[PDB]
Amino acid sequence: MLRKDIGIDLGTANTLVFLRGKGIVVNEPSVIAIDSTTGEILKVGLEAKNMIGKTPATIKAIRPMRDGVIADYTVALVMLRYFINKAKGGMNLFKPRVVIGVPIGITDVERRAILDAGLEAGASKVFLIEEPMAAAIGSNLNVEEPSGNMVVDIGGGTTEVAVISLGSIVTWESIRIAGDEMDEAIVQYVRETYRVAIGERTAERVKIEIGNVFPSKENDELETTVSGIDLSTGLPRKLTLKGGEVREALRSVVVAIVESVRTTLEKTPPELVSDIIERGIFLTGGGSLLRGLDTLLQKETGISVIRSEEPLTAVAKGAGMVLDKVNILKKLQGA
Ligand SMILES: Nc1ncnc2c1ncn2[C@@H]1O[C@H](COP(=O)(O)OP(=O)(O)NP(=O)(O)O)[C@@H](O)[C@H]1O
Ligand SMILES: [Mg+2]
Repeated sequence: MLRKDIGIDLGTANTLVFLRGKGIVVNEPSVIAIDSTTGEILKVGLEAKNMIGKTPATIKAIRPMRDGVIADYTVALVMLRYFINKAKGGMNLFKPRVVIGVPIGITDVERRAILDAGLEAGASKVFLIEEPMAAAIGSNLNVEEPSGNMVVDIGGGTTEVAVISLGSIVTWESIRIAGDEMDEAIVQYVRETYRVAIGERTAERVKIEIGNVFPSKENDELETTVSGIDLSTGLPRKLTLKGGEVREALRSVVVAIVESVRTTLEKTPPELVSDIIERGIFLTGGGSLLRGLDTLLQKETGISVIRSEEPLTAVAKGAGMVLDKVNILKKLQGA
């Protein structure tokens, strides 16, 4: 169409862009690298992420999104626009309709922020959409139906657990503890235990290469190495971390995630629980990819837990699909 329909997943880690009629057309890190002095945009997306932690003092790589919402406005807006444009296929004649996914536990203020940043980013109409709602839609689960559907979305910034029914959220919990809060634990684990400082990115790699949360032979045998600075000798050092240590280091966070899942269920009308029980808890979100998280989750709850088919792209998909799911689009907040 002359007016492209965009579903935007503006996350703190990755920003996915869905385009009605063609699938996923933008899929890159929510990072912006500028010139620390002039204020010029150098690169955005993957090229800017690779910059993080390896930049001079004359460059500032910024993660404008923090904890699901806009941490640095004008920066977020500038990023939101690039990604939107890169998607639009190039300046169209008519401003697109945008559905940007947001976390459930967002204040009225953090809300208008994204609504205003969606308009300044060049959009005709902007709707907001709870992330786990889109996540569910973006997986073809019938959210319009009157039957419980529990979703556990663990992104880079926030962990949202939602119980969905009749096109809307019945109960939920949203902690600001997820993917990024995990990297740090790992980073701080190496610092505090091996007295060696590593980078936010080597940690992410560790989180991704051997991140697990359930004790098993396969897992315990896992190993990768980290190269940083030995804070005891100020000498570049390279040490080896085993899966058992990472699991243990991610514990504190893994527990918060689990606690909020428990809490949520505890306050869900029994009729839904009866459903969720036979149906299963849905696990999605980049940060939910930890090894054995479903097993662990399924254990603590006692309910089958099912990993999504495509977690990284489940919100972008939904946010865009909710456009042709008009019975649900009516209940969203717009601008
Ligand atoms: N294989 C993996 N194992 C564990 N964690 C991973 C893995 N792959 C990616 N991640 C992490 O997941 C986070 C991003 O998850 P993602 O679903 O893209 O969320 P987000 O949209 O960026 N943020 P949010 O606003 O919380 O939805 C980053 O912290 C990644 O390090
Ligand atoms: Mg997500």
